[PDB]
Amino acid sequence: EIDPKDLTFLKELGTGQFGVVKYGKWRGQYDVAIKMIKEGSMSEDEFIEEAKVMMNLSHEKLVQLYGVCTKQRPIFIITEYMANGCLLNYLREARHAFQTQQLLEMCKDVCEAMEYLESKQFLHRDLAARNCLVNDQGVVKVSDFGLSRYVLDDEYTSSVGSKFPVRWSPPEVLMYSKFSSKSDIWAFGVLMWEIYSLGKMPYERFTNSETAEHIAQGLRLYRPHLASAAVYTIMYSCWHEKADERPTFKILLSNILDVMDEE
Ligand SMILES: Cc1c(NC(=O)c2ccc(N3CCCCC3)cc2)cccc1-c1cn(C)c(=O)c(Nc2ccc(C(=O)N3CCN(C)CC3)cc2)n1
Repeated sequence: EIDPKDLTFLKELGTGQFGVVKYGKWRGQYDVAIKMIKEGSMSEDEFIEEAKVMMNLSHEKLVQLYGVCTKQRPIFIITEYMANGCLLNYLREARHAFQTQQLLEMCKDVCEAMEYLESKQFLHRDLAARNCLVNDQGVVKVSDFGLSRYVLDDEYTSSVGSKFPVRWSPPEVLMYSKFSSKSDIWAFGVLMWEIYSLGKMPYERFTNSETAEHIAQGLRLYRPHLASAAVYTIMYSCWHEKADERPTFKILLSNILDVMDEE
């Protein structure tokens, strides 16, 4: 529990699923981002109880939760500050003119965070470039892991909703609501595709409906130009029709390191 007296709001960073997000200072020294939770957007009591578990989740490649302000409405979620914002927008800026080695490093950053979460049996459920952030040193970190469970918007949580992550979901999620470590694995493969295609929308010429049909037929995303045979094999391995044939994040990390050494 952070005392709100220790927080200074400085600028607005934008709006997400839970409302306004601000940049500020913690104890007059530390850069922070602060979610101001819009009343009605979150299952607040449930979040508050889980907050402890999530505060114990500490990894260099996870956006660090610093604390909460819950003795007030609206409640605050105080986190690490990531100066360069959203990985998706970051990818779409042509000026960065990324080398492929830099692209693979983004993949490795995320894979490292996901391996940690996997070892803690903790699912993200909404892994995508939009939900990764970039700090001042170009380091990519995974944001809002596990927070999907507290969203009240039916357009987001329902498979047929307009905001559901259809293009990042394996067939068994869309057809059966079968969520597992292997559904996070699938989404990671799609994230790799996002990175290597420099922020293109997956299945960019299809609707959400057509995408579901496509992956049910055993068909998959094409190799991004910038991805080698080896890089494509890795992301593709994440998209095996049988969930238990998909790799673990530990195996993926090993494969990424291999490619780094080889290419
Ligand atoms: C994270 C974030 C959001 N989005 C959400 O809050 C949200 C997203 C999904 C969601 N769902 C439900 C739960 C499961 C996942 C899906 C719920 C909430 C909105 C606005 C800012 C930040 C933000 C945060 N943090 C922790 C930051 O550090 C940060 N930093 C920024 C830094 C710079 C910019 C910026 O303005 N630019 C423009 C100039 N460029 C040079 C740099 C980037 C923006 C954000 N922004």
